[PDB]
Amino acid sequence: SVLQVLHIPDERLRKVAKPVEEVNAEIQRIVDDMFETMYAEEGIGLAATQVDIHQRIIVIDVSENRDERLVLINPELLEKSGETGIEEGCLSIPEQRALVPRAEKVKIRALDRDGKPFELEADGLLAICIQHEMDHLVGKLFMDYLSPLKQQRIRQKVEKLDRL
Ligand SMILES: CCCC[C@H](CN(O)C=O)C(=O)N[C@H](C(=O)N(C)C)C(C)(C)C
Ligand code: NI
Repeated sequence: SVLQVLHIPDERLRKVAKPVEEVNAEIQRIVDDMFETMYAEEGIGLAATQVDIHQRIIVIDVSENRDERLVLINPELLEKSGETGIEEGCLSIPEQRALVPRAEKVKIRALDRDGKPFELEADGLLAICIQHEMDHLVGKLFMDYLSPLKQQRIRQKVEKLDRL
């Protein structure tokens, strides 16, 4: 199923997710719906928070042909380094994009869709995305890195869209 994606300024977006207690069928369905939703929404990543599910779950596909599925359950940032930034966009902040500072490289530990633990070292688009998603899990948005002026503006643009 395709789930509804919240938009700012829904305060549900500022909630802090809990850790998945056990990777089971219920969890795997959530994972499956999140992939469907992400591809439907044309995003390269999605955090459970965005669909009103407050558990540490993230799905990713940064692939060019959109055929590389990546699931991060209960992810942990192990090491990080460098600084970088692109013009990021968010499914929760429709049509707004901005450069935000990010580590250039990251190393994380997580559980896969089968609840199997794995380690991954990433860089380029993949690392920034991973960072974007993990921030969601702690109720943080990209616009938070910006100026109040810029923040107000983004907010206004979003409310007008959602109005139409
Ligand atoms: C850095 C990863 C950005 C993740 C978001 C989705 N979302 O909000 C997840 O929480 C996304 O797919 N943005 C696109 C994007 O910014 N790219 C640079 C591909 C679009 C704005 C194109 C959808
Ligand atoms: Ni986002």
